[PDB]
Amino acid sequence: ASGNARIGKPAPDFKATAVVDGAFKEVKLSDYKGKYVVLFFYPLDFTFVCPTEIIAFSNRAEDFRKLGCEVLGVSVDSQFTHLAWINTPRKEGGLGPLNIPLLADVTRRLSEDYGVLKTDEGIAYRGLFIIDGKGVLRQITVNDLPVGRSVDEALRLVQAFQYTDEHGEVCPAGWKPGSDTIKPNVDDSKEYFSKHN
Amino acid sequence: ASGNARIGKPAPDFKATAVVDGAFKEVKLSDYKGKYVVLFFYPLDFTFVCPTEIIAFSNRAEDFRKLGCEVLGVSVDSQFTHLAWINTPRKEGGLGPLNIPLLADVTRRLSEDYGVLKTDEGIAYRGLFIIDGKGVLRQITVNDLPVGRSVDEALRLVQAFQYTDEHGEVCPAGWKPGSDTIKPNVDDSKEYFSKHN
Amino acid sequence: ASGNARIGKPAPDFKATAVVDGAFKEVKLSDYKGKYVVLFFYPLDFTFVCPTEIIAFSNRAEDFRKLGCEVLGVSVDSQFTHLAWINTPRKEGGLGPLNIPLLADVTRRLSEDYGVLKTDEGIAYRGLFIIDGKGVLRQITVNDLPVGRSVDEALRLVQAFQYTDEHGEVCPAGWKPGSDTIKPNVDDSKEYFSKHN
Amino acid sequence: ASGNARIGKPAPDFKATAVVDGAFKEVKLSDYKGKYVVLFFYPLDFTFVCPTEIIAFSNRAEDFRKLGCEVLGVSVDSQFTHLAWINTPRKEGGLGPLNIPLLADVTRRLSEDYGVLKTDEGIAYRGLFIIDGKGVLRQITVNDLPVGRSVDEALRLVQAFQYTDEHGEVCPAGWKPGSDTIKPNVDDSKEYFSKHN
Amino acid sequence: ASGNARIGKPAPDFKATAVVDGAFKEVKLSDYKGKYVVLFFYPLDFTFVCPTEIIAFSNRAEDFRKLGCEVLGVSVDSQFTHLAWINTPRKEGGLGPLNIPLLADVTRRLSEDYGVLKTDEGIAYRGLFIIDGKGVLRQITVNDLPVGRSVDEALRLVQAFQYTDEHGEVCPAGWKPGSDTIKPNVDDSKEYFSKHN
Amino acid sequence: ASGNARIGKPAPDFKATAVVDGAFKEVKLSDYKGKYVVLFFYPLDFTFVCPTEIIAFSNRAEDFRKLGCEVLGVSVDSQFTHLAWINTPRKEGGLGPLNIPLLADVTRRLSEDYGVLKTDEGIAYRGLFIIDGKGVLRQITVNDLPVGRSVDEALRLVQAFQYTDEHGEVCPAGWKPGSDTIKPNVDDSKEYFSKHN
Amino acid sequence: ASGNARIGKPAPDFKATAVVDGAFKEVKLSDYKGKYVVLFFYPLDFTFVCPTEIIAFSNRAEDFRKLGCEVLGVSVDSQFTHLAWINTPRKEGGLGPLNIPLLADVTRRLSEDYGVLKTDEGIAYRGLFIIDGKGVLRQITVNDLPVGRSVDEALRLVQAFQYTDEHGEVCPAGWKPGSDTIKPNVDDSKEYFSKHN
Amino acid sequence: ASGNARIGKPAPDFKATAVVDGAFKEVKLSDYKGKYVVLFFYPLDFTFVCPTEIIAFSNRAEDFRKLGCEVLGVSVDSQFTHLAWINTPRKEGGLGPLNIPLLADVTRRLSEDYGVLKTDEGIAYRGLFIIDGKGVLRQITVNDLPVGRSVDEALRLVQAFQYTDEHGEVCPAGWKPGSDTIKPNVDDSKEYFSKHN
Amino acid sequence: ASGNARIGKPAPDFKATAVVDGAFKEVKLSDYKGKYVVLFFYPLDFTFVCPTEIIAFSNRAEDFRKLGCEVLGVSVDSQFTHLAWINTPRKEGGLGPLNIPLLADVTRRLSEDYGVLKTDEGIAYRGLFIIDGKGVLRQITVNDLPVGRSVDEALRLVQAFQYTDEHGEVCPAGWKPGSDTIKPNVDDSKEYFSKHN
Amino acid sequence: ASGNARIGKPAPDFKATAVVDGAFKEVKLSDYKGKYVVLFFYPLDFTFVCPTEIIAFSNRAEDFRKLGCEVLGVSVDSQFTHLAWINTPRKEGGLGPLNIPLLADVTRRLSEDYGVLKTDEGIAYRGLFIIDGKGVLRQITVNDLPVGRSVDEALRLVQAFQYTDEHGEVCPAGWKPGSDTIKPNVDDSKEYFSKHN
Repeated sequence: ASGNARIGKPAPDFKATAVVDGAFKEVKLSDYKGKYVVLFFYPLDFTFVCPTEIIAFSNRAEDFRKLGCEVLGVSVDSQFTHLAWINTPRKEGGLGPLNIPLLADVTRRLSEDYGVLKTDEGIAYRGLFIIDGKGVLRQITVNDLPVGRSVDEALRLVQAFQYTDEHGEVCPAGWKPGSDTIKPNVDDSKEYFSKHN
Repeated sequence: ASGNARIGKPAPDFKATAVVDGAFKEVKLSDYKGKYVVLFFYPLDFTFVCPTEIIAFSNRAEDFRKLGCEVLGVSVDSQFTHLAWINTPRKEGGLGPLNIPLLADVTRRLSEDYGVLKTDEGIAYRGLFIIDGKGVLRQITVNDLPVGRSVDEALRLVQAFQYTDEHGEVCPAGWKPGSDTIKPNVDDSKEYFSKHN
Repeated sequence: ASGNARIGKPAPDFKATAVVDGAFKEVKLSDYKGKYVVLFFYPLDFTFVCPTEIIAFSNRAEDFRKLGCEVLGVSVDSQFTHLAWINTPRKEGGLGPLNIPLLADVTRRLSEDYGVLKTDEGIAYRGLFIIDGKGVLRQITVNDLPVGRSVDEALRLVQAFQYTDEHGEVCPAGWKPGSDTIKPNVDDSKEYFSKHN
Repeated sequence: ASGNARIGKPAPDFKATAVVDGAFKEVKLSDYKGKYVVLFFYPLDFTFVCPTEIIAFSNRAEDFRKLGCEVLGVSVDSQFTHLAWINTPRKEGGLGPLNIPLLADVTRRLSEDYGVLKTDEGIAYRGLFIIDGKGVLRQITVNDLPVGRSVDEALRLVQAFQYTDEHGEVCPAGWKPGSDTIKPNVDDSKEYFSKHN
Repeated sequence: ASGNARIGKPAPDFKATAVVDGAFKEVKLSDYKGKYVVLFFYPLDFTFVCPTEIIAFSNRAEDFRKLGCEVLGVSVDSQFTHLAWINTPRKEGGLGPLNIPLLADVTRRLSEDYGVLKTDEGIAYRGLFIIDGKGVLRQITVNDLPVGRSVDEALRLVQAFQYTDEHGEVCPAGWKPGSDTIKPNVDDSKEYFSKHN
Repeated sequence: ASGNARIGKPAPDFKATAVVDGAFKEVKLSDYKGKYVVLFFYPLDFTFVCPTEIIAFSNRAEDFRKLGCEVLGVSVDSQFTHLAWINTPRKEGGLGPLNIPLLADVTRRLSEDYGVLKTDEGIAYRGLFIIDGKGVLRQITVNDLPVGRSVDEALRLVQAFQYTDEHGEVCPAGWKPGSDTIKPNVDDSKEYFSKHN
Repeated sequence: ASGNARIGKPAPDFKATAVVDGAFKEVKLSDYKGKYVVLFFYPLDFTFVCPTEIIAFSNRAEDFRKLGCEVLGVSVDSQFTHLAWINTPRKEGGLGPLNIPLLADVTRRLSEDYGVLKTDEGIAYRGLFIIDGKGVLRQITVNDLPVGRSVDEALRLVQAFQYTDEHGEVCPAGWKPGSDTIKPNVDDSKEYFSKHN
Repeated sequence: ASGNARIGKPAPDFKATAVVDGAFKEVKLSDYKGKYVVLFFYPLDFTFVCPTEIIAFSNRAEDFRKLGCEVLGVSVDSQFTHLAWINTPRKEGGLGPLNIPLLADVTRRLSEDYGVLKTDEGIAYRGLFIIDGKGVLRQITVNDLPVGRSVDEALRLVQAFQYTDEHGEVCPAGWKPGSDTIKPNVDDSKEYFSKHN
Repeated sequence: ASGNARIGKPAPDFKATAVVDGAFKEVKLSDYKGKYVVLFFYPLDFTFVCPTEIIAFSNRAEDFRKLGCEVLGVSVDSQFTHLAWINTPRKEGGLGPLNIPLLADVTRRLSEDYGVLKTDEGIAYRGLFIIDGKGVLRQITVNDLPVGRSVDEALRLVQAFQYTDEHGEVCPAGWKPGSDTIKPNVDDSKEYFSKHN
Repeated sequence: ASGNARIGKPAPDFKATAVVDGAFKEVKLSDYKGKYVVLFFYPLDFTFVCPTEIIAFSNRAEDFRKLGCEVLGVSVDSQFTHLAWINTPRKEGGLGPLNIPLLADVTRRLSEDYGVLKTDEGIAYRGLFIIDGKGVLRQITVNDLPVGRSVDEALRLVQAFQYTDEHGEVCPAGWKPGSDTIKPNVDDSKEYFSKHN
């Protein structure tokens, strides 16, 4: 309804200062050519749902990396606030040491380009975007602010997109690694349907 | 973020002819005021991922209705095609009997209003929208065509939004029934952060 | 009143996926250079006048091909629905095997370009167009939805346009093969008028 | 599809001077409320296909009148020229006495409103329009100039539209008085399909 | 007030099918380079003032031709109507054989370009235009419909414009061949003024 | 056809200071309601054709007034120049005493509104305009500068419009008082055509 | 407030037919390169203040020409009216023989370009313009109609501009040949201020 | 001709702070109803021509006041700068004591409304304006910067406009008190013309 | 000079969530009617110059409040970040307990309305604004990012504006309490200039 | 809020005649490349705050020059007014001899480009601008009219900007030469924060 995030088209380009390994660094979409990217927006540092999503993705960061997928978090806060929050203990609502980059969208350019800026408050909705290794947007998930996202579902979707890319079959509702897939033509699809009904 | 579909605003109204219990009936969003609605778009009748999503949501329709949530499926196909697909056995790639309405968006107004029309093919992307009982859009999920959605995650999200609606706490990453929630102010949030770190 | 179909001008170009001998194939107007084309739109797969028209044209298709004329059927339904309709027995309202292509106009571009889209429903009127081997539109017929067309009249019109094309005489009202024609100049036309009156 | 001519909408209003029983009289669409109207345009008085069409319709005008349908011809020529042509013997290419009104469209307003003006010559294409007793346009037929229309088919179409008007069944391809019709709903149409296949 | 007819400027180009000696022939303004042209428009074939004007000019056509002036008549009627009118005896309101071309302005371009189209009826006013041998418009005469023009006055004007062209003197009011002219400078003009007052 | 001068429509309004019987007086078109008006424009006081037309109209002014027609002359020169020219003897190229008003169009509004301003010189062409007693323009005559008009033809046209106004017959080519007219309907016109051919 | 006459900028270019020594001649601003020009407009030939201004300037024309300044008079009247007025005795309000050109601004271009047209009457105000030998406008004087200008003041201004041009001193209020001037710098102007106060 | 300054129309209103007998005071055009006003712009305080003009007008202010005319000087300088210049001795380039108001136009609205702003320096040209007791602009004088105006000519024009106001005669070139005027009609003007030639 | 910030006019209104004594509260400009406000923007929480300014104003807060002036800081960071910074010890670059409100401009509306947003970074320049008890902006100070402001000067300016508000005298360069002021009129100002020079 | 003065971008260029050492001279921004420039606007010569500001900056001009910074004053007054004010004793409210250029902004271009024109009075606000050797605007200070600026603070700011320019550390609140600066990065800034708290 706003922005440039269109499924099946080049994901909107982005460039931002990020906190990586406790220091500041530039991060560009072009750095991830050939890898999947999970780009997740959250509204505000030092709030409530947001730490739980950042910590859960960070904790699972290596599961995504094994599949060749990089997880990036972003909010409109600055890298200085991000680092203050990292340097805050998890028992006190902080992030502690982090295993994924935290990008600063201080100009709001990323949130606008991805169509997730809550304009009346100046903060990003809980938008998550899956981008494949060719740079194409494959998936858009946007939650209203009071409800966190699911790292498990994000991982399922990355796995499913990579599987369909690699084999040319399509993934049924609720597919997980090991589940049956469907050959996408009228005749061959009957192998799946005869078995599952 | 979807055409006129904006989180936190009234979801775009819709009116459509639907197949309901093997017969044709008009269905309107206003019919569901006071109830949650899961509205899911799918690209094409008589294809491959789409039946698996329609059947999965149909099979679990009652779980959503036990929560006061109605599930509605939508594609650009006509009601006559829908019915022909309902009348095709599941083993042959049909839908068989269905326990959810199947809306016909032959004018494409619904797909355009929700921002999910893949214009170059004239079909809807795999867009799912969660609308609360006040008619406000709370959640947007959109998949590229080869990967089906998760009925479980749809259910988790509806459970989560209903839980935050009633209790005024917020749901952390991965929340499900039985999970702790956070009191969204700085002092009261500490109860959650100390317990879980 | 809408669209680009103008008698005496190049017919609106079209390209569409079609069902041809039970398989999917791209069909485009340029495939027919040097042949007459009868392009007929119908509103909806799995309805009632439409199969009778499609079957009547399919059954006479060779009568057109002997004249070097190709008959093409088109609706806004997808090729998957077309195929399910072809695989439905005629006794049950299906098409059965067909001897003409059935084009899928899912984007509605063909129906818009030919001015036959019934916008408030998103379906094509019963528009039939006759295009000569030069690619020029020669005839427009458009019926409201409840009244089928006549295959006999379409064939007569093709015959008449081919005859005037080759001989430079003009075809009176009601002309069929074997009927007298008029030499369209003031002096030579008296041969017809004085004979037939 | 023609200028303001849209199937299923009110037919473009018209008012013209006509020759009626050898005298001048104004003719307007509103005169024919409660009756069907067949309005046929032709390009030029004192030419070749046109007299054969006007004569054929005039000869058969009572076959339309018995059905409550009025036939009206129209070209851009003036009523004075129409009267001259009526006063010319048919053996010399004239019309002789006529049993239908011949309208003068010297301003070209009718031709423009019905979308049949051939602009590079300033004459009407051979457009025929069937309007019902409620003034709604039901049918459009336009031929290129060298090929005359069929009075049989016009009559069949008038008969078809009146039959579906009165009985709410639909007319298959090639329908003629006495042929079977289809009840346009999924269950009741099976009567037709099983009997005819 | 409308059109492009401007005294002292190149007359608007025209190209028309005409009846010439009972046959059809293209006539273009450029055909007349080096000759004067009297182009007279009239409203309608088979009316009342029009034939008397056409016949009056046709009867006097050789008086203009002897001067190197060609007379051309034009109305919005077609060449087929013109010929029919020529083939009608003068006693019955016809033209009989004509000694001038009669141009068909069926597209109304000539009438619009000379600014004489009566828009509410689609017919030309009684406009007459004198064009010199360089193709420059010299004179505009336009009458309302009920009053015919004067061939005598049109001849006088052609003679006067040729006289001034050749001799560079100017023609007083009512000048006719044989009358005194004025040398158009202050001193030499007194030759005229002293004599006639 | 001149600026705002449209035959059949109210003549463009005008008001001007004029010389009338050697004094300055306001003249307005509304002064002549109920009377015919001949309005003639000429380019320049103290030139060559102009005095001959002014004197000729002045000399005949009573022939026009006996018909209830008022003759008005106009140029772009001021009333002081008009008066000086009236005070110049005709033997010297002056006007001498005048029997018609001479309007001063110093703003050029009259010439512009009547479409006769020769813009590259700022002077009016020899435009003459016949306006009826309803204020409706009936006739437009415009000569290039070197050739004077005919007062006899102006009088004939006034006589003819008044004759057709009062009797409802139309005036053939070259009609003068005493000449036959035509009854402008098909049947009654035969009286003239058979008498005169 | 209108036009293009701007002090310190090139005077608006002009070209006009003029009466010069009793004959017609083209006069253009570029003819006066290197000379001063006093260009004076007046409203109307054959009026009252204007002859007195024209005669005054003509009587003094040699005083200006001794200084290398050319005087030009202009009104909207034509050259024929100018000559008629020159040929009128001064005792009767005429100009008699003149020693300055009288330009005819019949298109009003000069008056519009110099911003002196009184639009409601179509005549020039009493505007006088001093142009130096480089073509730059130095002075603008405009009087309402009832009050004539002063030739002595125009002469004083020409002398003053020429003196400042040549000496680069500035001319105090009321300066005339022989009067002191001011050296326009702070230090050197004290020579003047101490002497005269 | 001056921005909004149009001869014969109400002079542009103005309101300004002014130095008046060495104190600050608001001065507005409406203060002078029923009195003539000579409003003169000059470019800059503490320059060279300007003080001679200001002083010359001040010295003659009672001369203008005995005629009911108020003189006002104006520049873009502030009232504080005006007062410093008044408090500067005349021998030093100052104004000494003054008998006329000195208006400050530091917004440049007066200079822009009177069309005398030299835009590339931000200072007024030497524009003088004569406004009559009814508020109507009668006279515009503008000098380029190096040449002062003439107080005697300003007084002459004030006298002349008051004389024509009072008596309804017009003032010939060079008119002063004691000179004859002209009765502005053709017949009474002969008294002046015969007497002075 | 800042976005909507114009000296002498009502300061741009603002409303924002702020940290006030360790808790969140809405702060609006209307809260301070009848009091002076020093509104200072800074670019980023958890950076370097910014904490020194915030602490310096916090430490001096009561000096301002004693004069009836309220000091307000603002940055684009959220109130959660502000509170985390306040809860950070000054020795680590935190703010510690603060005596002044810290406003959150997460929408950037305040920074835009005050014209201080550094667009390419999305952060506010070091803009300081002094607003009087009537809500009128009296002072704008904007620093580039590397250079902090002076609290001593802000206080001096508040005192200076308050003094001039009460006593209607004006404050020289470098005025501090106890310093002489100037009576702003020509005569009474000499008291000051003679004393101090 | 108006004009082009943007911190961190090239300062608006300027050109102007100034008084320098008692004489007139052109000054332009490009003259000061490689030097800091303090450009201060003031509203009016011969007023009250302004001289005290100009004298204070002139008295301390060598303090700035030693630092490679040039102080320039500017008001809308002309250079002749400036020189007169400079020639007025300071005891009289004059400037006396001056050690800084005073620029004349008579066209108001400088005040508009720097956005400090008080448009309703046409005079500059007390805007001061600090520009670095690269021409980049570094500081903006604008006071309402009744309060003078502080030369001490202007100098402190020049000193601060020069210091950060050369060393790349940032200047805390109130920094004066010899005060500690901050290294602008997270870790190195700790040296300052631990020392000073």
